[PDB]
Amino acid sequence: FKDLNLTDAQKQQIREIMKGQRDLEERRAMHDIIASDTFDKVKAEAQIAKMEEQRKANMLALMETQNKIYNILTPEQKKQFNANFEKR
Amino acid sequence: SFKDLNLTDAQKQQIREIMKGQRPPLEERRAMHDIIASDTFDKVKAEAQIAKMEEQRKANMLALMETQNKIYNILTPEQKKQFNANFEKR
Ligand SMILES: [Cl-]
Ligand SMILES: [Cl-]
Ligand SMILES: [Zn+2]
Ligand SMILES: [Zn+2]
Ligand SMILES: [Zn+2]
Ligand SMILES: [Zn+2]
Ligand SMILES: [Zn+2]
Ligand SMILES: [Zn+2]
Ligand SMILES: [Zn+2]
Ligand SMILES: [Zn+2]
Ligand SMILES: [Zn+2]
Ligand SMILES: [Zn+2]
Ligand SMILES: [Zn+2]
Repeated sequence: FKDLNLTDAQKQQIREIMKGQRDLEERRAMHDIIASDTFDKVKAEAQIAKMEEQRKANMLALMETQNKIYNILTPEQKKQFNANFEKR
Repeated sequence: SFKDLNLTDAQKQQIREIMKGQRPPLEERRAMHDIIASDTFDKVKAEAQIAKMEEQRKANMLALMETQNKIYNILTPEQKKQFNANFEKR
């Protein structure tokens, strides 16, 4: 989703980008927490803390990728990127 | 799937109860927007931003997990089996 009228050079600069940072026993542990007879808060706090590490890595990847995408855009395309960002 | 499990009247009430007993952060998004729309990627400020709502995320996730555990446990074994099998597929 990118209604920015992007140039051929741009699309392929973008592929280059979504390849460095285009580069699950988590959901198993949460499954075990939900499906247990009893709710173990301390065990759930530790799962949340471990999820924080992957969220960190994922958010850093997303944001770095998006920052590089932004900084190949024209002033006009940047304004449009920013407006689009306010709505999704 | 996920939410269509042939809940009985009683289960419908019991879920109603649970969900009162455990009930969009724009300021967070604004700060993501400042990091993305800058002429450089500032990792140290990005890490600060990401970490900022840790405690609120903890409370919300703990509430969510306790709520889901409580609803799992009012299910019959056939419904638990359905829910678990769907869970593996997500
Ligand atoms: Cl799982
Ligand atoms: Cl924003
Ligand atoms: Zn599972
Ligand atoms: Zn324990
Ligand atoms: Zn990098
Ligand atoms: Zn009825
Ligand atoms: Zn506010
Ligand atoms: Zn914004
Ligand atoms: Zn700002
Ligand atoms: Zn500068
Ligand atoms: Zn912390
Ligand atoms: Zn804490
Ligand atoms: Zn409680």
